[PDB]
Amino acid sequence: KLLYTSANFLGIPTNRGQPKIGTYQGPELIRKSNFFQLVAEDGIQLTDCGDIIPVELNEAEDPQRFGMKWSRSFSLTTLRIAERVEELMKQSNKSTPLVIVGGDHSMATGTILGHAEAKPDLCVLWIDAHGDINTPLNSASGNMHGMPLSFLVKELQDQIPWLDDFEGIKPCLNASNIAYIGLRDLDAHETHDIRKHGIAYFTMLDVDRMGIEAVIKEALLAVNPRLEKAIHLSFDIDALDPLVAPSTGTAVPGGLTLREGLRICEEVSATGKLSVVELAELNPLLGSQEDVLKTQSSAVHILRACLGHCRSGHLPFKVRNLTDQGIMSRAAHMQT
Amino acid sequence: KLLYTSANFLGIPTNRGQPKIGTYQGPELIRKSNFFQLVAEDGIQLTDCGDIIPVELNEAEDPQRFGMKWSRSFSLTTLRIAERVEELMKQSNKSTPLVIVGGDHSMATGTILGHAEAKPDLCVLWIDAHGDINTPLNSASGNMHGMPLSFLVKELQDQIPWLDDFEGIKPCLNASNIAYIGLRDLDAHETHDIRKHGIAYFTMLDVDRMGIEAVIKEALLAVNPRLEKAIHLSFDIDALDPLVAPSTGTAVPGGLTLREGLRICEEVSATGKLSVVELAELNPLLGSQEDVLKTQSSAVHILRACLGHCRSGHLPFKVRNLTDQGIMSRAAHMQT
Amino acid sequence: KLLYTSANFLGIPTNRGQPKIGTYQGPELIRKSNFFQLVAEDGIQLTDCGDIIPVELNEAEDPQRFGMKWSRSFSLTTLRIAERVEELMKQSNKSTPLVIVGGDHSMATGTILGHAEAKPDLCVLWIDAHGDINTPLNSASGNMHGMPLSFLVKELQDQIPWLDDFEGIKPCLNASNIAYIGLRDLDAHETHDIRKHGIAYFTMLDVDRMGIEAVIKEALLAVNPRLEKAIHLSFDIDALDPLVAPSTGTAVPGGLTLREGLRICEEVSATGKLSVVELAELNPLLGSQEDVLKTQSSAVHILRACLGHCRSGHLPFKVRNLTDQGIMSRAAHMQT
Ligand SMILES: NCCC[C@H](N)C(=O)O
Ligand SMILES: NCCC[C@H](N)C(=O)O
Ligand SMILES: NCCC[C@H](N)C(=O)O
Ligand SMILES: [Mn+2]
Ligand SMILES: [Mn+2]
Ligand SMILES: [Mn+2]
Ligand SMILES: [Mn+2]
Ligand SMILES: [Mn+2]
Ligand SMILES: [Mn+2]
Repeated sequence: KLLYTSANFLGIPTNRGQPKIGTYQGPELIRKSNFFQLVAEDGIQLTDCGDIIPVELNEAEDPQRFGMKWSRSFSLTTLRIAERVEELMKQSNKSTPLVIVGGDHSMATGTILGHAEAKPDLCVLWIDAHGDINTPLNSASGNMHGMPLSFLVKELQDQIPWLDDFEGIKPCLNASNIAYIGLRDLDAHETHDIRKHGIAYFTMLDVDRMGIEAVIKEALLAVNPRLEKAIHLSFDIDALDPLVAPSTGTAVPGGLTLREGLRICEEVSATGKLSVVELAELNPLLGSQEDVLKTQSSAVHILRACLGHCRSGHLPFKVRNLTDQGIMSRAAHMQT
Repeated sequence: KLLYTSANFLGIPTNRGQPKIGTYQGPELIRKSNFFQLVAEDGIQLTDCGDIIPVELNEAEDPQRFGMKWSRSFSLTTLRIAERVEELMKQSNKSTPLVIVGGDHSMATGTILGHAEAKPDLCVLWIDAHGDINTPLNSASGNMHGMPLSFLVKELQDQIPWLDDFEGIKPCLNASNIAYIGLRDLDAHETHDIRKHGIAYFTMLDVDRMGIEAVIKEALLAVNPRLEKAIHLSFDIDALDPLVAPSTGTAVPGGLTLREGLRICEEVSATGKLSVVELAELNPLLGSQEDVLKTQSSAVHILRACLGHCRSGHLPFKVRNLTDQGIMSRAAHMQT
Repeated sequence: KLLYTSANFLGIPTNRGQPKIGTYQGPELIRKSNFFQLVAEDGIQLTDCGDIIPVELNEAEDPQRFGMKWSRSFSLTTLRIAERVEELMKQSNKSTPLVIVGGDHSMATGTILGHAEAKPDLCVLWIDAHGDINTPLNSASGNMHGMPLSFLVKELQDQIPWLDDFEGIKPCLNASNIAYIGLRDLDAHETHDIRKHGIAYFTMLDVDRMGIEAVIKEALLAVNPRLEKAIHLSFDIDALDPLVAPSTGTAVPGGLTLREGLRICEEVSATGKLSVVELAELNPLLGSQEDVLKTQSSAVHILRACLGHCRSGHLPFKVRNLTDQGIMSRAAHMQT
């Protein structure tokens, strides 16, 4: 009656992937909400596996390299994340989905690396306003949260500078294993690489012309045609329109409505193949108090959908009956 | 040229159906707006029939019974409402629609009861994020605004505790006479009853997959196949997304857009069978000043649509002409 | 690779077309944004042609005439605008689109007049919540921004009072050359004239039932069947929902989403016939600081789309390569 009867929860408070302080508070924004309560009420046993501690070096230990900011903090954090995620997914080897709350999106290199160690044939559904696939020398910002996929994609490795501390970050994805939904702010070099290597992608223009139902179907067709593969769902909260998720560092107008976001998560959940979902780029230090509440609320609804919550309702585990209590009903009285 | 040339307006400031003070100010939020002016400008004669005075007992006179809060205030108020609504609909027996502004949604038991006395074969279109069909012993809150339909539905009467003061509240609806649109927060026991008794329902998931045009058509097909029946349109303002109706007590993200709400009302109005429309759960004491204005504005647009306002425009009652005023036009001058 | 490789930019700070001070700051709201930077980054050469100075007479020199407010300021401003626009379009005779930022919508009489002098067979796509086609004696407000099209439409000239200072304002449009998208607040006499003279129009009701993709196709079919005609795109920011463009003087709920607005502009741009786009009714003096930022942001996204910005990405002008820098890649290292 439930596709997933248990799940794990993990916080990853990355904040060295981008300059705005506050993504480290993402996991707590969700712990402080009613998310856990709501999940239990649907009958799912959710275990809080705690937080990963990111490695945050000082400036002297972690100077710019190839224009990257905090690259050694990134490589060390990536390996720590991957080890923990691999551990969790293998103890789990009705499957047990891992729910990850960030943290800026640079965490994805580690979560996918570790996940792929447990499930080498996985596919990735990347829900984001951005491509997050800049190679280091094409990045205008040097911000790691804009590069996480590039280190993972085999076809891109002639464009990644070699670094000794990156050796353990082994590319584990083929371009054919990734699909994007929600794109609306690609850098020119990302567009070039995505098209050159045939990465499946559905931008907001595609969502407008095709409708979200067809986009979801086509994205799943592209990377998981017969639902044979485990799914890594990487959901950047900034994929959603700023009107519903204002508290995030790189907001872009004209995004997915909450309902469109829910449909993506509902369909992914219903495949029975949801293996990891991560939710990135929440920043409770951005915007007004009401902004933060709106963002928290959207995130909670999204994560609930991923775990199988149905907007059309759920049936009670036990159906209550008046007579059992020794109470007289209207119908009964009307007989007398 | 108009489907309805006159209408009645009635306030019902119920506030004992739920804990948040302020729904009693709903009717005044609409009187203070330009609603009456706008309706007259479309050529409709709208008569303000005043307010019903709810019965509000003190705690000593109205203790909890079967976990219900303010249940005797409810039964007495229900009967007072029904008497007044029946009176209005029978003096009205181009039909004359009654527009009712609440007030929390507990008023619906009385409005439908009285309406059905005048028109026994009516159907109900219930636009709401919530089912409002909890039976008393399944209600977690004890709030009457979450139970109004259960006392009316014949099939549910073996689940309603008998109470002497409820005797005059006679179930007047079959499950086959009700259709929901907009649902997204059903309690488990509501889901059970709705499915068990075959109540037609279209949740936000249905709206997403089918589109609002198909949902409206299917809802009308389910309960009013050949437009033979009078329609009771019960519209909870919280059916609309919180972004357009923030000032309401149980807001739920991912609701109907204003345009989707307008389409429901436009199609219902155009059947020629709109007999009662009630608008529930406005609370001007919730949210910011701008929040209240947004909510007031949405409500006004909704009610105008119900009465036949057309977004594609209306023709003038008398067409003005330059010559009649003894004024020289450009065209005329250009001849000389 | 680009449909338009250069464009001109012109400010028109009209504020005598309506009573609310602040539309004169519209052009500066756009100059202060990153619009110019973003346009250059797409490879378009955009030349700032400065501002037109409106003629603003004092009350004594410009009394009401036929109920019109500031009508002589309007006629003189109209002729000044037309002269400048004609000049620009003829020096331009890959075409070079002119981008105009207002300023209240009364400027349209002049921009279209001047544009038509350069391109007599043009068509007009009018994106607006309002018809802006009231003739003077039917206008309840006397506000010129509600009348700009009436002076231009040949079929309406028997309803325009003759005024000596209006002689040079020659009607240059047939009713068959105009299509509206986005309408939701037509005055009765506008509805009469639009229907009587067969002006193509798609209201928000049409957008709801047909979808924006079909509306755009039908609007272009109506006035530019084989893409033979130059297009004058007149975009009132109030066509967009108040949730995304709050800072404007006559806001109406239930408007186009930003995405729907983008689709209109993308399709118009892609015809290769975009000759003038004007963006009207920005008022930075209305609403909160965040309101103004939202409005500025929507306007920038809209104007970028008009010039050919693609949400699905653009290719780099030069593709960067690691080796050129004498840098060692991961792929290369892995061979050694
Ligand atoms: N995660 C936001 C990424 C923004 C930009 N593409 C970058 O590379 O920084
Ligand atoms: N009207 C809101 C109802 C919320 C909940 N279903 C309840 O029974 O109270
Ligand atoms: N531009 C807003 C126009 C509003 C009204 N139709 C008028 O004629 O003033
Ligand atoms: Mn992003
Ligand atoms: Mn991202
Ligand atoms: Mn409700
Ligand atoms: Mn309700
Ligand atoms: Mn307008
Ligand atoms: Mn306008």
